[PDB]
Amino acid sequence: SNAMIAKEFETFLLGQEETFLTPAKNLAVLIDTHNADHATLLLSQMTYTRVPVVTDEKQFVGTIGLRDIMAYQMEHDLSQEIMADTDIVHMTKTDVAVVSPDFTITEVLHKLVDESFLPVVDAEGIFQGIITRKSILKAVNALLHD
Amino acid sequence: NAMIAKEFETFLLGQEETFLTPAKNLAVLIDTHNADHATLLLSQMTYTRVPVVTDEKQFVGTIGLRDIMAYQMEHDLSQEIMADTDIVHMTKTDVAVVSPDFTITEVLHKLVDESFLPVVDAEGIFQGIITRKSILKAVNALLHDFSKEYEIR
Repeated sequence: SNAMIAKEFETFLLGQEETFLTPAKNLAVLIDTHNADHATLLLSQMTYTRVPVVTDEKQFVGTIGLRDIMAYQMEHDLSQEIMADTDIVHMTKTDVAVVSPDFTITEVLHKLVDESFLPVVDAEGIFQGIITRKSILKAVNALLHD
Repeated sequence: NAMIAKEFETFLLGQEETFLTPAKNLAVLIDTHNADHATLLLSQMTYTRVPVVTDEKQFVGTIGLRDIMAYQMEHDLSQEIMADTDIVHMTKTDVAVVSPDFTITEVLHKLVDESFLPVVDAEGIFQGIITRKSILKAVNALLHDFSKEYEIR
């Protein structure tokens, strides 16, 4: 049937529903108005391959990675001097998904198919954290040892 | 009940053709590809990491743009120097892989330390990969049988 195991798998996920959030407090992000050459230097040393993009007013703009930056620099064949004069927002992936702080497990697992982590903003627009694929896979791995 | 872990593993065992993508359906890179064009090549692909093989499909490792970018920074290399630099010099060879005789419990075990799990046979030939994205596709087969939040208490 696969509907009984789907119900048992869902109930177990609600047990770790609160431990899914990676808060913005300890979470490296970027500013949408810093230059692109500088963000290439920062992303070339950070641990994660994609980071959230916020502002001074902390409005969530989107996500960005070296893939998005290098694609902009390669597709348009732009030198390093032009990159130091180009804002990050012109290559920030803004057409991404997002969930409210009162997120449901069905939205999480569904939207986590397309992006590697799920941004958690507020009802106003303030970026507050992310839900990573790694966090969900930790719960899936904890189900096999019980 | 510990019987549930058997039920869930039985389901995932029925998803082999989803989380396991064969090398035949993957874009790989030869270790002798120059690091300059590989940056163009990687920027156009949708995957963050791609496996690296020899001319005889011997699995070398995985590579991403961070590996190329951090290598240029660490070594102060110019653009022309990387038209002659092979990507093997920056390919991540310190990765965990699995044989085709993998268990579900150890695939998830390996996919908690990394997000990219290659499949290499005992000889050394690259056969396929398993990603966190691909496993989430497998468990998303249960998503249609998911109910609303306020329907469980």
